[PDB]
Amino acid sequence: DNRIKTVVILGGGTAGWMTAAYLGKALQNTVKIVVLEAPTIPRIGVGEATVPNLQRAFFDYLGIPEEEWMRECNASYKMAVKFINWRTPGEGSPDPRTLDDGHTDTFHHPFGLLPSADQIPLSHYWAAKRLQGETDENFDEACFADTAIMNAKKAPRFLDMRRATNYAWHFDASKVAAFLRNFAVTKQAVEHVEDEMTEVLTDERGFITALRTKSGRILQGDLFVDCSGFRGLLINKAMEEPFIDMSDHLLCNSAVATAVPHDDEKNGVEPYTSSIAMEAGWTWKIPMLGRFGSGHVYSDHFATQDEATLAFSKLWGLDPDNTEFNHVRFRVGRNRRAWVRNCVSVGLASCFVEPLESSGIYFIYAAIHMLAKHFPDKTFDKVLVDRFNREIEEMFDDTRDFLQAHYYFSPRVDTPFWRANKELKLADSIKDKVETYRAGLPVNLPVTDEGTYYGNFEAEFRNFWTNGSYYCIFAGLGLMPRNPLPALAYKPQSIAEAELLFADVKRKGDTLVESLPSTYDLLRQLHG
Amino acid sequence: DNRIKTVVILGGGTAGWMTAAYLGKALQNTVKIVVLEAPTIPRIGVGEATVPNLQRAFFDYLGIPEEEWMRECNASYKMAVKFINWRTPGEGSPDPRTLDDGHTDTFHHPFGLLPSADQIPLSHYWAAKRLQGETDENFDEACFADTAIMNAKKAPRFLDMRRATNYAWHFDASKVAAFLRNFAVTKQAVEHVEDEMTEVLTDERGFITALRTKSGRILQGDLFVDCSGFRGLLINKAMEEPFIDMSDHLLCNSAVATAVPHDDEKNGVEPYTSSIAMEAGWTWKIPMLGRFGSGHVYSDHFATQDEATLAFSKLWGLDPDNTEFNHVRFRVGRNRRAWVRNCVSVGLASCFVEPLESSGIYFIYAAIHMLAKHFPDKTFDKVLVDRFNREIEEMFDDTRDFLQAHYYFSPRVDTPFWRANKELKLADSIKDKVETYRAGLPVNLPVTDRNFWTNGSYYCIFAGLGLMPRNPLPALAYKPQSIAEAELLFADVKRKGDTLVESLPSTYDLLRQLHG
Ligand SMILES: c1ccc2c3c([nH]c2c1)CNCC3
Ligand SMILES: c1ccc2c3c([nH]c2c1)CNCC3
Ligand SMILES: c1ccc2c3c([nH]c2c1)CNCC3
Ligand SMILES: c1ccc2c3c([nH]c2c1)CNCC3
Ligand code: NA
Ligand code: NA
Repeated sequence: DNRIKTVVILGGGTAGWMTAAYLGKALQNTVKIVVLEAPTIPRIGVGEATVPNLQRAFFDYLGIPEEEWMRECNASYKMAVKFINWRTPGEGSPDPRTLDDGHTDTFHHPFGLLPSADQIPLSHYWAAKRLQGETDENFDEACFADTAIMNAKKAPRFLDMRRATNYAWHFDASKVAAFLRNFAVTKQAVEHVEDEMTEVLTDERGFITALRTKSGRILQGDLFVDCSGFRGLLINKAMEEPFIDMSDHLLCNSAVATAVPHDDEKNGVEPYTSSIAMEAGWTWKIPMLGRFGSGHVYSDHFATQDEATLAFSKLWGLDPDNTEFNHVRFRVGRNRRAWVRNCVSVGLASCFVEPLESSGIYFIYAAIHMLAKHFPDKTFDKVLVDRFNREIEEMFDDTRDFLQAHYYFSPRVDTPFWRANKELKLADSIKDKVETYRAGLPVNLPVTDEGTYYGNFEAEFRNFWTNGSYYCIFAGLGLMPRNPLPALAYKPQSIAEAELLFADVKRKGDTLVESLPSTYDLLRQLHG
Repeated sequence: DNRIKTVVILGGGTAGWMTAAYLGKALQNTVKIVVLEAPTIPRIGVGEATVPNLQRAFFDYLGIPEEEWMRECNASYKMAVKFINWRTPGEGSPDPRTLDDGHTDTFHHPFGLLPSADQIPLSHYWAAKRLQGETDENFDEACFADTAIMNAKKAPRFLDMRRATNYAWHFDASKVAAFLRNFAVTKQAVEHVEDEMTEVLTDERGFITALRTKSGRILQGDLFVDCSGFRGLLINKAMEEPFIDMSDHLLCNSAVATAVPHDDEKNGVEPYTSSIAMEAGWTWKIPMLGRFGSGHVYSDHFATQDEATLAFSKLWGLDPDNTEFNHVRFRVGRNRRAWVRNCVSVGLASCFVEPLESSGIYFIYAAIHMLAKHFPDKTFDKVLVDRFNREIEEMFDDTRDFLQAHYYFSPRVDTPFWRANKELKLADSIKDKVETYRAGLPVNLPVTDRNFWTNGSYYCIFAGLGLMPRNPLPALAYKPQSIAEAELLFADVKRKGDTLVESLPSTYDLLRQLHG
């Protein structure tokens, strides 16, 4: 029996306790699991956003019903990221300015998949009409019924919990961590050691054999998961694996955040995450029951912490002298290798981007999914480790490129921050995709229906940012194809068939805006 | 109005008439379509095999029901390619030799999809048992109920046409061409010009402007599709686009073929294509109603045309002096670019590999599908042309790699041909996949009920030829519940196979019903 017998996970929070719970289930009680978590001072809950596959890929795999965990972490509902003021100059404001053409400066990035007609996505029929002046509708409203639902702040489910649309989740991350920690300890025999690490003990080859705690106890193991966050106490410090800084792709490096109490009854609750453009970055807004998490992501090359905190406070009309703020400086990039020897990095210790498209928890899940799939024995076959690393680096770089596109193709040039983003070099892959897009061709066309896509892990991981997402962002920001897809000029029936699709989207949106409960009401029912 | 107005297609046969029929439909009568087809000497019908998505990708787009076209080309059913004697030395024989482990030297590459347990394909559970000495079943018999159905030569559908398994088709290519030509002419307003091309007229920019015929008629056009076959009269000759020879990946370059009458009543009809290994290549067998097509594919570096013809005759006990044979020498590879200026190559004029995995017609309809989607206007946007070319080259090279795997990993070393295959260099992408396979990892895992040769297909060939992972997927060592669930899957395959061998009609009977 040459199997891993003990897995030691350094660090708790979402990364550590998601790893523990997942491997507990994946490894079917054949492996001892230890979490070594420093006890810490509970931070204000600044809110986390997610993508639709979370319930299916993670909580369902563990057999945790959606409502059970949502009730334990003040969870609310997410149908998109909504971008505000990414095209127009000015101070940060929660309220959208107006474009030169009269439109409001908002655009949505929802989760559905576009319908097609004659094997051509709805996006392309919309672009032909917009380019030809046959419509004044925005891409998001024309192509996703969810746009209308969001505009009216209606829920993604009916009150009897019948599904109306695709959605994901907002939640308090520390509450989810605490919930998973309770799950793993009581239901899965995880040992929790509440202590600090003082030593990393290694054999002649540099493989970790044990961790010493501050109390003297030695925790032996065969596989070590670094969930220590940005410090990367195992992968970067002990194992000396270099972190590739990628601030030459994404400039932001700091965040100031808080939770803001919120009059839900008065204002309603938005079923979406908002990315509010600022002078030196952007501010998230993540509605939960009674409060929203908010954080201003910024480059400290272009704004001082005091500057950013003042602008962030002004956004919400906060007293900066009488408000509880969390400040963080982040590294942007990834390790040269995510897994070295018998040390697997997961979460912040592995890689990070600003949460502009809710990447964080997905990255954690994808890594632990891939770890379970590439799980070694004590011979640590190099190919298993290499293939895992390959998946992590491709996953990360692809999302990195995608986020850069948000900044590079913003028309804003009103502050040195927004100007500086256009001095950065675009990755080859996004240059290629823009070329494809500008000729009227689809980018990363979906090959699966929506059920398969969000229901099969590999279907989404292998096609993560689809054609619809590129259209949401490019068109949202005002970047259009140079011309329509030339094939459309030869296909009058197909154009006619797309008109019916456009009309189906209108009818569904109108019906659901009329019949759906408010997000607020669905939340009140759910959380008692 | 900068639209293409006229499309001229050089060449008929399957490539030309599939192109014409497809664009007829895709372009919705907004474009004139002309086919310039040399009248030719009807060759003996040596048979073509296909892959399952022919009906969905091609005939369904045209709205032609499967039975309508099958009846018009003597079509039969294909559930796999069955490889015979690819592991054992000797002269060519239709009968399988015997392996060291007692199994017959046959293995199947069927179209079904493997079930999974705990997100791990059945293949990996099978491999774990075989590596640990817990089973002596072959991969195909353990993992595909279709293997049992094929062994009993049963049909993939019942007599009331309920589907039982995935399948594809065998047919007479000239009959399919003739059927599509009639379709395209009568139903899609395609003009058929029966004449020989004498000149290809080009402007100052190197764009084709017209073809002159031997009768004097000038055929003007805006976009030209080269379906002229291996000669590539437009893409290679007129446009001067270089052909990339890839005989340094696949050694075979010639074929001798015929049709063989067949006693269906006595023998039944096999619902599969057979690849019968020979000393200097291999021989296809493509059963149809009343005859099977057969052709010996060979490298002429290692056997003369006369050598191959004798060995091919010997396989089936033919009189080589009194049998009508067709002889073809092929180019293996692809053009440097499939589409140059206003000339799009489709079919043999674009690219070719030996029909070891029935690639031929797939290459045609994928190209025309891609042409319709990248269809240009008269400005011929460079990006449209480049993106089309990228798809053809990836499609071709990927299938090329897959075919090389069949030869590189044969254990045969009994003739200079089989020895020579191990001197060739493996492409980077196929080396990578072998590395992945050998660690027990899946290759190109299917995400569905882009990814053309999936994990199941790699196992069919690797395991079929005797190449196993170094060890089981290590994760399985931690998953006793998952192994127990896979056992139920294995039992489902036995129970399904047994039930269907008992309830299905023979292929022969289903064919009689269909063609009567
Ligand atoms: C907003 C935030 C994340 C996503 C993802 C999709 N749409 C989004 C919208 C589609 N699949 C990948 C993840
Ligand atoms: C900056 C630094 C860290 C973070 C984290 C989030 N946003 C950040 C911004 C949300 N997920 C948890 C961690
Ligand atoms: C700024 C950016 C991210 C964070 C996180 C906390 N505070 C922050 C401040 C605490 N919860 C987890 C993440
Ligand atoms: C070898 C060379 C050419 C061919 C063709 C088929 N098989 C071949 C084998 C099928 N019909 C069209 C052409
Ligand atoms: Na630049
Ligand atoms: Na000329």
